[PDB]
Amino acid sequence: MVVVGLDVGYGDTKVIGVDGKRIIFPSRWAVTETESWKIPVLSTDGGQTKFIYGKYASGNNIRVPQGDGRLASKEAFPLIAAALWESGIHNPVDLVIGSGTPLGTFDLEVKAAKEALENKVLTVTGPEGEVRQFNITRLIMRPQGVGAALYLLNQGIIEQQPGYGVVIDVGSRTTDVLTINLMDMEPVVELSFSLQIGVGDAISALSRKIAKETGFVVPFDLAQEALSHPVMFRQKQVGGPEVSGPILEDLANRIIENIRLNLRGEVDRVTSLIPVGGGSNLIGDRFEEIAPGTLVKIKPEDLQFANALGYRDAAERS
Repeated sequence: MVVVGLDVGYGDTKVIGVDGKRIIFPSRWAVTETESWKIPVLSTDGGQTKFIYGKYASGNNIRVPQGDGRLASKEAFPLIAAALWESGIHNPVDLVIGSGTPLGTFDLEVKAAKEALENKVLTVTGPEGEVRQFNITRLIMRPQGVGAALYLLNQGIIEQQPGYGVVIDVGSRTTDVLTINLMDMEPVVELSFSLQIGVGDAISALSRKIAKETGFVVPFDLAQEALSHPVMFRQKQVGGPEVSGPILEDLANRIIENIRLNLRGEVDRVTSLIPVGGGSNLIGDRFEEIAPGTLVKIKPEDLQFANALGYRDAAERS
């Protein structure tokens, strides 16, 4: 009855709610033993266990997903609860959730997700002891990358034709490459794959470089900032584009080389190259060299949300 799009990324969790409102928050949570409920405290078991999530999850013992689209995992469950809480959708609300997961283990993760989530009543307790209840009636799933391609098609940004779309999703830990046949919008399994490299490799490389030069061990979140602009750490300015530039080009070069090897001659069928994910803000333009003239640049208002918008579209059309 209420349809929502949900995308639980390794990095960030995105929600498409009612009337096109969007939510995004960091895929992070931490258990709290406070008796308390700006900083919401939630529980899915009536207070036996409580947690804080998003930008407030702090300290030690922060929990994060093992990867993108791991909706059946223990690490994902508090984030799913938090997503539904943040949506503000309220009543026991009957939901259809449109979501997705990487193609390589699509059938396995879809089966697990349905078992974990479908026909379950989720009861979330929050501030002031308020309870919100959600009846998950149906979970509709599409491969990561297909969500984005379907959204772009619906928006008129790409068009069905002979040839392939290649969606390159640069995340923190992995790069998910989904090749789609534009004749029917179906994935080409032989040309779709997951590279174990992402922005975190650039962040680690910049951290090592800072440490080698200054002795400082910069926190991860600060090093990520230092990719785009110089930062202060222990009363010294470190990083920024002069330093991050060559490391980011190296990341791009490795992805491009691996895509070329995997696509081989089929690159000649590529008519649209579609960089998505957080990493594409940093290096997306570089992917044009795989197939000059085919680059589709997603509006910034949409890069982090493109899959979630497609997932929601697919559930609606159910």
